[PDB]
Amino acid sequence: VVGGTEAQRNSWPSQISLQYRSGSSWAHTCGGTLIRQNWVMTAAHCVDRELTFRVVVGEHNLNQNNGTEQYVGVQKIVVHPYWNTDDVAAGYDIALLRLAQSVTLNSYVQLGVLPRAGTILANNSPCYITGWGLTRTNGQLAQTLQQAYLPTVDYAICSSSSYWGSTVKNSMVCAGGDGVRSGCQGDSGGPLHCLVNGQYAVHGVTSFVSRLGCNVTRKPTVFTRVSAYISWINNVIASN
Ligand SMILES: [Ca+2]
Repeated sequence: VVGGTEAQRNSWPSQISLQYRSGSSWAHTCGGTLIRQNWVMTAAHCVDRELTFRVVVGEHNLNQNNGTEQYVGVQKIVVHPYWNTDDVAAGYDIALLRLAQSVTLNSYVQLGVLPRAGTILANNSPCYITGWGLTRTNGQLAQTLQQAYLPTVDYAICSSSSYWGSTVKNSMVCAGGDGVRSGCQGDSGGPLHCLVNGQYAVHGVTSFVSRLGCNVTRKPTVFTRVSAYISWINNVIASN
């Protein structure tokens, strides 16, 4: 997250860290959202490599023991059947992960609230992006969970010429674009939390930023629109 601030330890309890095994060690690659005690929603492109992955819930500082984390392996990865690696601009950047074990819910580990199917937010709705991704374009990962206020840019404006044009589809949400705050590499897969009727719901799975950089004026961070996938999510979780 570029332009962010450190989140309080108990603010975003559905945020997870998706990590891969690197020799004898583990490294953070993406965020994700806990949606059942044994299912995590993340971006399909995060699990494109054939790596060994684990999920860390209750995580705050990637590099020190917080005393609140649970570490669990990944037993099954289900990516959307329509996901194309060579076209993130085509959409369907979403994947479900069932965990080898159910995690324990407490005030650092909670389920994310998903929107009702089809819900679209008003232009410039209040949302926060969270993650451990790069704190600058071509920078390095944050050690502590960051957050940043990222208001939505609706489909008509975000698919206009001056913003992303044709690169964005209506199965996506745009948020940000002020040139200061944004998602960045390592944030992919994580939540866009938006306040709707006094409740925060996870409306976006972070998908991509501009090839020019993370925080680029009029290139908002693009997210998979979770409310376009509610039937797919429920159908996967009911069958697996
Ligand atoms: Ca830690």
